[PDB]
Amino acid sequence: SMLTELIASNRRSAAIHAFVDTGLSTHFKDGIYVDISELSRKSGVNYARFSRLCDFLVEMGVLVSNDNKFRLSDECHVFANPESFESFMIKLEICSHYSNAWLMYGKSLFEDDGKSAFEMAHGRPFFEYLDGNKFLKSNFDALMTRVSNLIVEKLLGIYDFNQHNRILDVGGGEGELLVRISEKVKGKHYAVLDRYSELPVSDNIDFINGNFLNSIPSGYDLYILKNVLNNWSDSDSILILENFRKAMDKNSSLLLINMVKEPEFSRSFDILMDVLFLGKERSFTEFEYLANQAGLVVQETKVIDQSYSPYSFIKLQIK
Amino acid sequence: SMLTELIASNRRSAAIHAFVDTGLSTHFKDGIYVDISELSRKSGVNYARFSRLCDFLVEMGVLVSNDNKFRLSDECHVFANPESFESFMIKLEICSHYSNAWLMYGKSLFEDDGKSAFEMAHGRPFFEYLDGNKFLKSNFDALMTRVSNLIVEKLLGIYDFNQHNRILDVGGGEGELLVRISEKVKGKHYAVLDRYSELPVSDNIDFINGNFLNSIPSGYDLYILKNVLNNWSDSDSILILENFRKAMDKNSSLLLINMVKEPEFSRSFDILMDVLFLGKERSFTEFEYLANQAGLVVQETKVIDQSYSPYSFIKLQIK
Ligand SMILES: Nc1ncnc2c1ncn2[C@@H]1O[C@H](CSCC[C@H](N)C(=O)O)[C@@H](O)[C@H]1O
Ligand SMILES: Nc1ncnc2c1ncn2[C@@H]1O[C@H](CSCC[C@H](N)C(=O)O)[C@@H](O)[C@H]1O
Ligand SMILES: O=C1c2cccc(O)c2C(=O)c2c(O)cc(O)cc21
Ligand SMILES: O=C1c2cccc(O)c2C(=O)c2c(O)cc(O)cc21
Ligand code: NA
Repeated sequence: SMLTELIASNRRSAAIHAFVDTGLSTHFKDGIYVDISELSRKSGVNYARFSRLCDFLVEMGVLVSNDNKFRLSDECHVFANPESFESFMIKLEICSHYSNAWLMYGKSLFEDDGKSAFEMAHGRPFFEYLDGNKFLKSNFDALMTRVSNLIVEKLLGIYDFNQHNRILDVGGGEGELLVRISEKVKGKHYAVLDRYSELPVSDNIDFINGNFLNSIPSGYDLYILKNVLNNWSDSDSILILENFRKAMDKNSSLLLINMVKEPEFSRSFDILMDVLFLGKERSFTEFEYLANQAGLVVQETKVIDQSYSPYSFIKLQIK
Repeated sequence: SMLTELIASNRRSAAIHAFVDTGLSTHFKDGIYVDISELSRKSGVNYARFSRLCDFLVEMGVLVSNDNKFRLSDECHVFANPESFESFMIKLEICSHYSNAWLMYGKSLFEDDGKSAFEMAHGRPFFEYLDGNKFLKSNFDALMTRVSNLIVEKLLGIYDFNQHNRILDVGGGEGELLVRISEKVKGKHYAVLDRYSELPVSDNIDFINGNFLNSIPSGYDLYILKNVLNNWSDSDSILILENFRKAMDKNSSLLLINMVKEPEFSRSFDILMDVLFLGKERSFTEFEYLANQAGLVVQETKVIDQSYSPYSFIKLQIK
C-alpha cells in the first residue's frame, strides 16, 4: 500500500546506496545504455540479483529501461560521477553513524540536556566526533566542498566582491568557496577560518585555526558565514553573530548564506539538523531576528536558486 | 529537489519510527485532535522540537493540522495501536540489524557463497540469528501473527476447509492462522510445524519442532505454506516443494499463499527479501515453474485482496 511503502521509504535510500557506494553507477556515464549480462561478466556482480535492483531503480526513476538495457535518467546523471555532491550525500545519509543517531531521535525529544540524538548515540557532539572519525569528516568536508563549488558562479553574479579588500570565510571548511572567488576576483587578501589540527595550504589563502564560538578576528571588511547557523541553536547562533559584531567596524559587511525554509519545500532537512546538531533550517525573518538580537542590521536580502534548494543571501552590518 | 528528497527517503521512515517507537502516536487514538502544548506538559516531550516533527508528519500525510491541533489521518489510525502490524513493521524496518544488513547489500551482490547481506553483517542466516535475539524474534513473530490474523476471514471465504480432516500449517510460526481457522472450522486435527526451542501450547493444536528443508510429515490431506517461499532461493524453494510431494498422497492438497509480484505494485519488498534471506517476491508463473520442477500441479489459482498487498492463493496436488 501507499502507507506501507511510506513506512518502507528507507528501502529507496538503501537501494541507491548499494548502486552508488559499490561504484556500479560509474558504468552509466554519459547516458549510455548498459547490458547487465555484460556488466555481470565484467564486474562479477550477480546478474539476476542486480537485474532485480535495476528494476527497483527504474520504479524510483533513477534508471530508464529500453530493450532489456538500463541508462541513468537525465536528472540522475550525477550518480555516474563519484566526485558529485549527490554521491557523498547518499554515502553519509544511511551510514551506521547517521542510522544510530536516528534511532536516538525519539528518545532525544524527552531530554532537555542539550545533547543531540547524534551525541546520545556516539558520546560527542557531531564536529568533535568528526575529529576522531576520518570516514565522517572526509565525506562531510567533501560534500560541503561540492555544494560550495556549485553556488560560487551565482554568488559572484548577485554581489560585487571587487569593492572589498580583506575577505574572511568563517567556518569555510577546506576553503573551496574563497579558492574559487580568488580565481575570478584577484588582488585581494583571502583568509579561511575553521577547526584545523593541521592547516591546509593553498596559493593566496591564509588558513586560520579558530573557534567562532569564542571570537572572530577583526580587520576584515568582508565576512562570509555559509551553511554554519543550520548546525547551531538560536542562542549559539546569536553568540556567533555577537562575535561578528565585536569583530566588525562601521565599513565591515557580513554575508549570511544558508538554505532557506520555504513552505513549498520538504521539512526533512530541518529534522536532520535537529538529529545531528540540535540545529534547524530557518526562514528569512527567523535569520533577521537572530541578527537584530546580536546587534546587526539587514542592509539587503536576495534569494539564490540552486538545483536541490533555494538559498537565502543576507548582507549584515553593525547598528 | 525531487532527487535529493529521494536520496533522503530514509528520513520519512526515521521520522515515523520516532513518533511510533516512543509511543507518542498512542495519544492519537480514535482520530482525536491533540494539543501538542498539552501533550508536551503531560508526556514531557520538548514542545518546539516535537512541533517540528509534527509539521514533517503533516507533509507526509501521517497527521492532519486543524485548530492548532493534530490528528492521525484516516489511513494512519493504525499508528495509534501498538498491537497493529504497521507498528511492528516500522520497529523492524530501520532497527540497527536491518540497517547493518542494508550496508552489506552492495557487497553481497559480488559474492557467490550463498550468504545474505544479513548473514554477512551478523554472522548467521536470519532465522538462526533470531534464536539468540529476543528483540528481532518477538517483533518478527508478532508481525507474522498480525498479518495471519488479518487474512484468515477472506481465506475461509474463498476455500472450503470443512472437506478436510487433518490440516498441517508448515512454517506456521506462533500458529495464529490455524488457531483462528480452528475456532470457525471445528472437529478437525490441527498441527503447526516450525523451529521451536520450546513448543508453544494451544487447545487442540499439535505443535511440531521440524525442518521443512529435511522432511514434511505425511498423513495430512491439507498442507498450508504461507509467506515461507519468499524467504528462500529457487533451489531451496524446489527442495521444500519436493519434500511436500514426498509427504502428499493423491488426495492431499497444498495451499501455497504468498504476497504476489504484480507489475502495478512496488519492488521494494522483493529487494528486502534479497537483503534478509537471499529470497524474492514471485509471480503466479514463477511459483508454477517451481511447483512443476518439484512434481506438483496447479489445480486452483485465486487472488486475495489485503490492505497492504494482493495475495496469490495457489492450490497444488501431486502429478
Ligand atoms: N567552533 C567552530 N569554529 C570554527 N569552525 C567551526 C566550528 N564548529 C564547526 N565549524 C565548521 O563549520 C563548518 C560547517 S559546514 C559549512 C562549510 C562551508 N562554510 C560550506 O558552506 O561549504 C565545518 O567546516 C566545521 O568544521
Ligand atoms: N527450516 C525451517 N523449518 C521450519 N520452519 C522454518 C524454517 N526456517 C524458517 N522457518 C519458519 O518459517 C516462518 C517464516 S514467516 C511465516 C510465518 C507464518 N507462516 C505466517 O504467514 O504468518 C517463520 O515462522 C520461521 O521460523
Ligand atoms: O547534503 C547536505 C547539505 C547540502 C547542502 C547544504 C548543506 O548545508 C548540507 C548539509 O549541511 C548537510 C549536512 O549537514 C549533513 C548531511 O548529511 C547532508 C548535508
Ligand atoms: O511486513 C512484512 C510482511 C508483511 C506481510 C507479509 C510478509 O511475509 C511480510 C514479511 O515477510 C516481512 C519480512 O519478512 C520482514 C519485514 O521487515 C517485514 C515483513
Ligand atoms: Na479553528
